[PDB]
Amino acid sequence: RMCMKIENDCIFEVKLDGKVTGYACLVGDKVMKPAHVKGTIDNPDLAKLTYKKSSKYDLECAQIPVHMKSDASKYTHEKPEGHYNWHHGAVQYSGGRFTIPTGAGKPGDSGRPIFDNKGRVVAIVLGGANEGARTALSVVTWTKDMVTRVTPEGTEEW
Amino acid sequence: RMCMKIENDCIFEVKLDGKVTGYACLVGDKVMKPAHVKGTIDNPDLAKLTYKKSSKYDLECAQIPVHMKSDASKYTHEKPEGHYNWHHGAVQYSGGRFTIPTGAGKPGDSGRPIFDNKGRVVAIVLGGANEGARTALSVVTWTKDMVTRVTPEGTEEW
Repeated sequence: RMCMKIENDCIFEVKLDGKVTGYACLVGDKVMKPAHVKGTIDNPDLAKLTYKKSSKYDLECAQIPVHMKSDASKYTHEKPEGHYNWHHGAVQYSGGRFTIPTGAGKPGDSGRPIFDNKGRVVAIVLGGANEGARTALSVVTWTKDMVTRVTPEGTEEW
Repeated sequence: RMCMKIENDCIFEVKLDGKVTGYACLVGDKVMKPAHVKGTIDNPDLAKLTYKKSSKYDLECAQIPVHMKSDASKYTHEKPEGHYNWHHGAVQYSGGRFTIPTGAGKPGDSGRPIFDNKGRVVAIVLGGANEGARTALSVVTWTKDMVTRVTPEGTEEW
């Protein structure tokens, strides 16, 4: 219930020719859009921004307008081992891996946050690789200072 | 009223200047749209198609995307004399003609499908001739093989 309201305020939708292709969540002061997500953001002001691209981290960012910084979601660098939250249910972070039940991620849908139990963004999801009953997630995540994209073998950009 | 399920799955709006011009319908494998109906389909998956066109039949068609074929309506070529289901009221077929109570046919509505008493699409309305209280409809229709167009004189086109 509670974290979904944070997601509903954080998320904005990327449309290609009018068709949903992914999302660009406002995190801190960054509009975190994955680079693989085709098309343009639906918000008329987020479409005005100029984005710093990255092929390595598969990520785009820009300073959000000063109007948006109240709506943008809180982040944290803290990723303790345990239980985390996501739109398609709940996530486990263990062994340094975000992991999810098989098929809970779907093509498109990229750019969803993962939240801690306080509703703070901890990662941006890029895809996942199935391993029996569980999939690991391809994820943008970050330390104190830097992004450190995680991307296991056999992953797909769902 | 059971045909309204099939009609509501078959119909897509055709939009111009921010308003409805008429309607397009999934009939068998083809999307049907009248050629006088200006604008574009609301559905991106249809609006991106390229359409084959005839000025004689006043018709534009394309094979619908394979996933949309689950929603497409069952066509039939058979037209017994009798009642037919439709959105603005019970159509009647008599003497080879489609006819309606005057007023049911409104500006636009072109592309609305007419259904037999089995829920099979049998005609694509285009316009109507004033016949007093019992207007008769200009209609695109098909035999077993090719399409054939019905157009009584004095049709107002809509």
